[PDB]
Amino acid sequence: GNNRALINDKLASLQYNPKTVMVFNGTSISNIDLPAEERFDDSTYIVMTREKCSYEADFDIAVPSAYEDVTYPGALLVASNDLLDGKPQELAVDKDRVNITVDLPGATDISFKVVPTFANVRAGINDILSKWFDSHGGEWSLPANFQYSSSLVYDENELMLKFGCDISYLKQKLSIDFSSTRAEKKSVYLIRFKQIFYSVSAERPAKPADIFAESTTWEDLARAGISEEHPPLFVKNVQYGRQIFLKFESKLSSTELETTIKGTCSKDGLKIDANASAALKEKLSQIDVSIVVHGGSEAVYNGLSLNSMDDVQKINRIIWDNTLLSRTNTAAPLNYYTVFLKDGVSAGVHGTTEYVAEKTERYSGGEIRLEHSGWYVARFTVTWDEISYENGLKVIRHKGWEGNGKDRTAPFSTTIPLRGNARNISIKTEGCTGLAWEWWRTSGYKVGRALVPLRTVSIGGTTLHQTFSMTPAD
Amino acid sequence: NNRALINDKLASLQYNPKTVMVFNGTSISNIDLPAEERFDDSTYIVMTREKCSYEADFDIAVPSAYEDVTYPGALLVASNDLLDGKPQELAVDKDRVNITVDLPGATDISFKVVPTFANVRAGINDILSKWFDSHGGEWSLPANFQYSSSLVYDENELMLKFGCDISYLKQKLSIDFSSTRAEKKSVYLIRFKQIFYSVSAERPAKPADIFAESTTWEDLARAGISEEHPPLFVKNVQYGRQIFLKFESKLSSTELETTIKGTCSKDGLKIDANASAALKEKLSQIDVSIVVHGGSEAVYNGLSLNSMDDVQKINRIIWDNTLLSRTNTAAPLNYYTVFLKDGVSAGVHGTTEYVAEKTERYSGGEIRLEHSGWYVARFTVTWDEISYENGLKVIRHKGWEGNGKDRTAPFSTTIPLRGNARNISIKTEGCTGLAWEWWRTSGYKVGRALVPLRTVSIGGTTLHQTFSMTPAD
Repeated sequence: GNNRALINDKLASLQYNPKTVMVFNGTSISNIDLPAEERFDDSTYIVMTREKCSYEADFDIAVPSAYEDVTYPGALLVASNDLLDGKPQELAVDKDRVNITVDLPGATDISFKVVPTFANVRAGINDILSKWFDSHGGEWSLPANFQYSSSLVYDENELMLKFGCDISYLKQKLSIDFSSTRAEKKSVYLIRFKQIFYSVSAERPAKPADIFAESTTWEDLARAGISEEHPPLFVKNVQYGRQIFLKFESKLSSTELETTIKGTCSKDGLKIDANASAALKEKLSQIDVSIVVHGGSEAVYNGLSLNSMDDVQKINRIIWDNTLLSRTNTAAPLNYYTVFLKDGVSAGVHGTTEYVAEKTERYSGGEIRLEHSGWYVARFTVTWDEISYENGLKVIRHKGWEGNGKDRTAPFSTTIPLRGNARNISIKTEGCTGLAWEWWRTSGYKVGRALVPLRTVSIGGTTLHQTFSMTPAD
Repeated sequence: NNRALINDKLASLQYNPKTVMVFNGTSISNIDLPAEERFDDSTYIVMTREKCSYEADFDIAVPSAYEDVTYPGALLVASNDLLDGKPQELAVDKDRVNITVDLPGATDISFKVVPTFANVRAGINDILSKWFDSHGGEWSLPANFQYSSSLVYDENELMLKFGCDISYLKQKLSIDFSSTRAEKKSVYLIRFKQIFYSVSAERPAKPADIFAESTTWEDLARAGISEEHPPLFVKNVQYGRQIFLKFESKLSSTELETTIKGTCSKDGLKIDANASAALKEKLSQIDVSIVVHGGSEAVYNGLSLNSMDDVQKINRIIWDNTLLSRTNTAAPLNYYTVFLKDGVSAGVHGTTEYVAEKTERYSGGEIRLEHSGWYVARFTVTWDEISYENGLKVIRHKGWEGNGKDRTAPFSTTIPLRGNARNISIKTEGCTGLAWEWWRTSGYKVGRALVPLRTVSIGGTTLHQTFSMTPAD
């Protein structure tokens, strides 16, 4: 009982700041040279603007695939930045008994006391699990009820921070490599469906040293890594369940990828249907789908397409599968929560990471049709502004139709084609009355109109009754 | 004999036409301009700045006080100072030119006299009293009408969009943009212009014909003539009336433009008597100045837009004297020049840089949660909160304090959010009492906008959970 009393004193005297001992490290971008850029796709004008952003959120710690046997409820760890990177460092010493509590929904919480070891905690969990589904028939079922998350992802750090997942696992299965992806002109959108089936918690002993066997000494802890820079931690809680990831990769722009997916996919699945779209499909055809399913079932799929109605229904089925939880069909560990052993303060961290958001806007070209059928001489004036980005400067050039002011007779009809960089259209029509005190009469003067696909201005009538109609009548 | 020699001096007087007069635009430094934010009260305001430039043809206005030297058939020394409203008179003695008055509907009636401010003015008005006498009409329609409007950043943007005389407007409207920008005021300008008639002059083929036989080449070098400063001929002058309306405000550029564009048109100002209280308080922050340049001049300061009598007064100023009459003198507006030697246009293209200021306003809002059903529910509300700090758009994920907590009916509460909240998601769950399916999701809405009021109502029973959201979407 003398060794524990030394561990308590050395623990209580171990001075460290809970907030700064582990720290998320995100991407930094350090450069303001993000000028707008432009191009044309025939009459279509495509402007791409870039903005530096950072995303801030509580960092959820995934249970790594390769360290499940070290992150079980009641495990001990040495705090280390390498825990945030998916490599938690076991604190391997002998321990005394701890209360482990399984929280299953609709059931009263059953607990059991054992020395926290992977084999002991696992057996205890699987026993309580046996009694629960050995009491719902053989072993039974849980319908899909998912938390939903979606986002474009710039790099591995935005991914980890928004989705709280094990990058290492997801890199294996979904084949995520952002150097290859940006080297091509590809963007990535990611959806996650997440369902927690049950949780398992562990109570930290009032006096912390009580977690150790009586034989363990302070000197064993220091040899394993413990110190003020690496205080000990206690796995307070692990969640178990099922997780589905959908990765959408495209050469389309970020903005067009996000818009296409946001309109065809949601928390309800994929509602993509036939007879109300046609260029949507040539977009969709450019989107490669990958899927990984983890917990319950285990599956990965690659090479699916959203044109096919039967790929869409295969996806929705994967998503809305009921899971038959049993001894032969387990749940996967998803996230775990650590507390500092010294006092029981959380070791959850905040994370920040910077990224470059790219916004693409497409502005379609258009036409102005002028038609004169009136019994008089008429002139048309058409002007507009043309937008250009030349280095980091929005250049605005006033322009004019070559025919402005010229006299026009009898049946006259022309089309003025405009590209998507034209704004601020002004149109004026005048008809010569033939009478000296009112020689030119203005039948229409529309300024500041927008470029629409087809604008038609018709004048007709006679010298003293001049008609004007514009379509659309903006 | 001086004609032989003056004519050959303009042999190949070395100058490029396009280079001898060049528009001097504003240039902006390329120091970074970061987004700026502030809050009024729960309303969130983001201000962004973009460096721009505007290019167009530069219409040269007739400067007040240089009308004596920019009449048709007058002679000028070329020079960057002309673009700035100080054209340099070339005062030598001149022969006779054919000057042609162009009245709308009239035959082009010409006369040949010695180019002089007094000569052409008398010659034009003599032609005017003749066209008026041969008409029972007191009034005729102008040859042309033009309506323009824009925000203005500095004097150069103003000169280029409007082809105005900067100096006349600076004095009459007391414009100064270094003071205006300091006080955080924005400026919207509108112009109405009527050209009643033009008055052109034909340039003789043998250019020297324009000088009396007594003037020599040395009388001209003494007037300032060079290769750097070739001679100009005022070929055509437009006469009429012009009015400027200057709208000045502590409102933002975006909001000033949007308010004026919606209450002004080529027909004048329209304010609906049934105006929203929001719209009326913005109009109450707009001060209106007016400069009228015609046969009569006038300047108005401190007009307002807050009553229909204020709007009437302004529309009456705009449309007063917009028809040519015997009693309603036209005034010179714009003038066009050729190089005396060969006759090509001395007209220049212009470019100027400015900083455009785009302001967006994001009102606050509430989410009301209501629970009426016969079961235990929990709500989950999250959003992102936007900030601009340094040059960084910062997005902080936030959650309602009450998330995940069991709620028993009746429950009601309100979550207030300010306008930097975006991307709202709301999840409502109900406990069925069945171990199979303990928790059932009854509504899950993500990526929603912050509206002034979003109501989420849940009711029903454990196995029939009802859900309504208003606005649905």
